[PDB]
Amino acid sequence: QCTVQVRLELGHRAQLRKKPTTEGFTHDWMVFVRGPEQCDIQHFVEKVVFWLHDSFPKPRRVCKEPPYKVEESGYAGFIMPIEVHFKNKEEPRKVCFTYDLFLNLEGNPPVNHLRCEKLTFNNPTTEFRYKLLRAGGVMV
Ligand SMILES: CC(=O)NCCCC[C@H](N)C(=O)O
Repeated sequence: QCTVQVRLELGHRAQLRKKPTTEGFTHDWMVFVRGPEQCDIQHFVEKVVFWLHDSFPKPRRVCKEPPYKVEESGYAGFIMPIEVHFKNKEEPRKVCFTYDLFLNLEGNPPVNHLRCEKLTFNNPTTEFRYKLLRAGGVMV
């Protein structure tokens, strides 16, 4: 018996483009998944999948190594499914978040937002428990 907690940070940045794109997109934005300072989530994250709006081509964006991030231009915010796939052999294999990707509108300063997620793994296998603790996971 034991439980291991690890921390994830999902976030995004958005600002007006000085010059809109050829499509006339108003904003540059960037969405990421990272660990807190001095934590290496690569130890237990196999890959992160960023499910972009259907407008963007190849909207399935995969980061298999850090940095787990996507940079694009846009005209409006949307709901971005983000899938964090674990280096786990048993369940759960992944965790899904629906990320609120919103833009700074009507001359508000740039957007720079962070969403902190705590994952609780009950009775992980030996192999996966090492990866969690190597990433800076803590037993409770
Ligand atoms: C590039 C860009 O801005 N794409 C559109 C994103 C918003 C789509 C719409 N508001 C929706 O939520 O489906």
